Amino acid sequence: DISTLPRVKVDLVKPPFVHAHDQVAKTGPRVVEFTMTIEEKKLVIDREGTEIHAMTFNGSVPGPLMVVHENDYVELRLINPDTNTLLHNIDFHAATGALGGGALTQVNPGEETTLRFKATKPGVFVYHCAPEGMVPWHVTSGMNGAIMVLPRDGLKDEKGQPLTYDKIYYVGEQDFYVPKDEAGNYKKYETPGEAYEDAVKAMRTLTPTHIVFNGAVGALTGDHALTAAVGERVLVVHSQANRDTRPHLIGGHGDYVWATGKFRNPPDLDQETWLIPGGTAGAAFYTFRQPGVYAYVNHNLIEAFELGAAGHFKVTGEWNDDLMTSVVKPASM
Amino acid sequence: DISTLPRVKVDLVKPPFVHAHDQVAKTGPRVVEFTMTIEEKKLVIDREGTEIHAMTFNGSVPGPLMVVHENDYVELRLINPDTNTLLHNIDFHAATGALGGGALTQVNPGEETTLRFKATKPGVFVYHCAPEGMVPWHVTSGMNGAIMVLPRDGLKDEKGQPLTYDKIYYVGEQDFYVPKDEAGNYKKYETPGEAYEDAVKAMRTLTPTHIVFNGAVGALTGDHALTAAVGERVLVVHSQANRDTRPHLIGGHGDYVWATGKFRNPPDLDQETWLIPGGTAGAAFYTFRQPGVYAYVNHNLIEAFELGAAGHFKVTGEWNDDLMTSVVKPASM
Amino acid sequence: DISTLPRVKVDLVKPPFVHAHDQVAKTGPRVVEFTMTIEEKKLVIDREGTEIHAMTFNGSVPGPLMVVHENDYVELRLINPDTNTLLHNIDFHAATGALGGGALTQVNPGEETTLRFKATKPGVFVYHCAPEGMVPWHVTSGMNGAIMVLPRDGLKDEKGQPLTYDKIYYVGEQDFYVPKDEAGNYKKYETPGEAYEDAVKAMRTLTPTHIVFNGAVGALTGDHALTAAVGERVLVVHSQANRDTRPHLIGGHGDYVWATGKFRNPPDLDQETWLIPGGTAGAAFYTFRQPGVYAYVNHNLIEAFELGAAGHFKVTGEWNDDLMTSVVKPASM
Ligand SMILES: O=N[O-]
Ligand SMILES: O=N[O-]
Ligand SMILES: O=N[O-]
Ligand SMILES: [Cu+2]
Ligand SMILES: [Cu+2]
Ligand SMILES: [Cu+2]
Ligand SMILES: [Cu+2]
Ligand SMILES: [Cu+2]
Ligand SMILES: [Cu+2]
Repeated sequence: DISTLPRVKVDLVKPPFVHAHDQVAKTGPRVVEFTMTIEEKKLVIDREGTEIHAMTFNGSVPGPLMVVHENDYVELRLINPDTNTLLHNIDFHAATGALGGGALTQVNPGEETTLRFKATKPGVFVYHCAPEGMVPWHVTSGMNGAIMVLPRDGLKDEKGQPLTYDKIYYVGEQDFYVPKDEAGNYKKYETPGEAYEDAVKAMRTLTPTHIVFNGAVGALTGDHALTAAVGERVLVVHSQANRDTRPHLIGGHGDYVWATGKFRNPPDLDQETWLIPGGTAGAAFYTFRQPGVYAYVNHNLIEAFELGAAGHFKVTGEWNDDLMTSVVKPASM
Repeated sequence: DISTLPRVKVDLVKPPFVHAHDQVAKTGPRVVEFTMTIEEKKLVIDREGTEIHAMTFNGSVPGPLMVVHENDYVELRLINPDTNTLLHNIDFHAATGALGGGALTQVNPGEETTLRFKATKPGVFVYHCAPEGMVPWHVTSGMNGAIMVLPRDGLKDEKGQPLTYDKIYYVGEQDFYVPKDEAGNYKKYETPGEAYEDAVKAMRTLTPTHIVFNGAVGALTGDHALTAAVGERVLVVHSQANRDTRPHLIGGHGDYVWATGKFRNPPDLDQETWLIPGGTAGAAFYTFRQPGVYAYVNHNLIEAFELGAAGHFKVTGEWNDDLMTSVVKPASM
Repeated sequence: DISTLPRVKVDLVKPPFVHAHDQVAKTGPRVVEFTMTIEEKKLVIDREGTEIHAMTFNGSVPGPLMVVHENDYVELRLINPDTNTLLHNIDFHAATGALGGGALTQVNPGEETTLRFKATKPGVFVYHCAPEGMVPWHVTSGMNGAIMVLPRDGLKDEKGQPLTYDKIYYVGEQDFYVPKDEAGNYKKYETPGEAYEDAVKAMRTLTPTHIVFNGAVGALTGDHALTAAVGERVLVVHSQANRDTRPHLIGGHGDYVWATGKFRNPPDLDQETWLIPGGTAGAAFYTFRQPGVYAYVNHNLIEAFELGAAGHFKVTGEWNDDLMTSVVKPASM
């Protein structure tokens, strides 16, 4: 009887950051309440000034990471303000029934709805907008995120022993298909409806123009680099709603990886690179052992370094010469 | 001594349906006999009327699913009637030797052959035509299917306990490369030989024009939707002979998934989406818990909803509000 | 104290062959010393005479396979002779820190460096050149290879029992993006710098022009076919530094496969085809049971048979009619 369970209201945070939560559940099952507001907005995605009409959950690409525990109830209030122009909804891959919620959450501008579902399966899952006849257009305009359903006793390794992360980050990888003129320049539009017909043609090539983390080329670099220290245990959650990716931490590894993201499965160990299929979220656990700059990339290196799928970690601490050292520095023969 | 084993003649059925068989073997090893007739035919693949010269096993794309048990002998009679125009053969990925049978099964129009092989490995496997110098052309004209080799004691879960399906369906996913004129319209040809030179150029782009289940856009929709009831255990076998796919059941999950399709391996649990590599068959097991319409898709959503890789399940039974419910229906703020 | 460990100098061999080594370690941890010389050179990659400016470790594409044991130290001397024109470095996916070594190994023409790192994780790993701002260009010009870190007690199966190979081969799969004129002919250049600007445009299409094993179309065919005998246990190591592949042995299987190549994980059994993600090395173990010619392919069959990703095995021994036999040879109906 859902009437009698405890409730908790959670306020979401902007990716790559994740809202506060407990790894090991301290309470019994709860109704966890979230609110998202849909926001259509112009977004600049590269250094040359390319602009698109992004379609967002809560103003970000990706939308925010939600965190609950197995057998919690997720109650989402979804608001589509009358400043928007399109119909939207939400499909949770974590949910059972009604196209993941999409059939029950159709809201025109000016409408809201509240959905509840039971988180019966632990893992990281994609959520995304999926309106009938316009699914890939909404998804590839940035209208996707992820939800994590932790086991009630937290993460465990391949031998059933506890794994505990010190930091968690969320990297949402987005494939964009920006329309082009005859010469190859990107087009601009005053409204999303205006872009629709060209967008469909651009999607059919199956060749993205940009592939980005956190909504833009270089978004997770410079001062927006991810941070950690030597000895810290980091969980990196990574989603791709539409297209396969192959993450890789340059200078590191995935010590424990759930590539398809479902925690009842034992993790893969010692991965250099792993495949996250389009429509899936994965998680990798790593303990940093060396300081410095790491790159975190889709290891199609054209996708990484030419089209934008590359971020950084800045890691502090002491260098360990036993793991690696320069015996003879670059010099003349 | 093969002379002394029992024999059984099996008559194949049209996909997505599967011929009758036992899950748990009731007899010892047998010689299981199948006959396939090759058929080159015009096929209409989309709603706009696009036409190709399909190359088929038994008149369908995909060719039919064969079902045997580990350590059975498969004896296939393969007939290439003189109404066809090309040389064909068959390569079973389930078989050991002679390029999977391809080197022993070359039949010109007007010829037949009979191959026997031992099913030494349990799993779902691709079979396809593979004539020397023309392999991708035959495969991508629809000349592929699958065979399932069940363990003698049936399917089992990750803990070694029996899994029993109530219904089984076969979804053969096909990538097509239809040649185009300068403006982008699809070309028509009077014969397959006539299409050959353009077909090779269209294949080299690596960009399909259509990706379909069961041979056509919308083939598994409307009245040809797959059916089940709440509480039924369904096995979905899925093959792709040429190209990676990532199936996903919208509103559901793969409770137990053998993504690369080999049953000596434990299944992956609770998958939202899984990768079936090109040249592979996979199987997913799901117990339906909610009624309604489900979509079954390749979760590259451009491939699904723009190029044709999308089917439906119509599921009957009672809605369960504990799993999902609309708390506040879409309405004005 | 590294001062006190034994050292051994290893001389590398040309792929697909692998330098001599022990499977089960006979000594304790050692410092294993390797030398590679960088070599920029013209390479002919197809039968039509297409030419590129390859960038190589030790004169081959791929660069040679290095073999060590878990907790050995790898000491690489890397030489960039003044006959070369570009800056190069090396990133080992096996290594921890400093972008896999890349930040410590930058050598201009005329320079050398020596790096040491500890092989803390068993598996097959990619290594590749990765100079800042030019990473995909170097990688897709052929500047990648692999290293194998064997467990100290060798390979084991899914039940922890020893697996021992009789032969090992290394297949390095390379995606090339050769620039084209308006009509589709491949361009030639006098120097690598000269090709740079066109190369970047050709890479951005994400569509390779050639995909090859061992540096050329048909390189592992004819007299350069891989060899084995019925009853021999073969380990095939396969790397792709940039792009997903799906190997398959036509007429065989992967009896034990580490698709993502990390040996602390149990292998997958009985694979027909398996996915090696771009940026990864994998290994497959197979015991040959039938003689004859086998093809070893990327099972995107367009990539295999049109773009070049296809090699052969020539296997000697006696045919086994129990596994496969032609009951009725192709003949007239
Ligand atoms: O080793 N990273 O490309
Ligand atoms: O959740 N299906 O796209
Ligand atoms: O069965 N090989 O394509
Ligand atoms: Cu939307
Ligand atoms: Cu989805
Ligand atoms: Cu054929
Ligand atoms: Cu095949
Ligand atoms: Cu280089
Ligand atoms: Cu790398």
